[PDB]
Amino acid sequence: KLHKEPATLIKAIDGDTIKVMYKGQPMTFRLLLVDTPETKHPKKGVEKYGPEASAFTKKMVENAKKVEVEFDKGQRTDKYGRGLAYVYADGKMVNEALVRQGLAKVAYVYKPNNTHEQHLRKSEAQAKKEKLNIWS
Repeated sequence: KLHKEPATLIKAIDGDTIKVMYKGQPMTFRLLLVDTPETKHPKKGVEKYGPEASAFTKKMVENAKKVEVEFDKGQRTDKYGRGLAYVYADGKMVNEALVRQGLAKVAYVYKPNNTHEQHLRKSEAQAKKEKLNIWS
């Protein structure tokens, strides 16, 4: 069973990446299962809806009373030292909010870090149907 652990927001970095204090140490977290358009894309730089996805993640985490992180069943860090987690702001999953708003696509998925995959897929299908943002 996954469980939520508290974290304290330091800085929102991009639509898909936030820096937090976790267990008394600053740590970067990459949001599991979502791909946002980036403003800090390695080759490309600033993509369309990049600034909007970024502002959405920022406002959601900055205005929250409680930020929590939830690790999945598999690897907890990627090759860059980033935590891989579902992030919650006052009980609402940020990863899902992004997908629901048409500001992220569901990523290519890596077993066993796929626990909320079907939940996210359902939100993406609704955003497609409503033709939001990325899907407009």
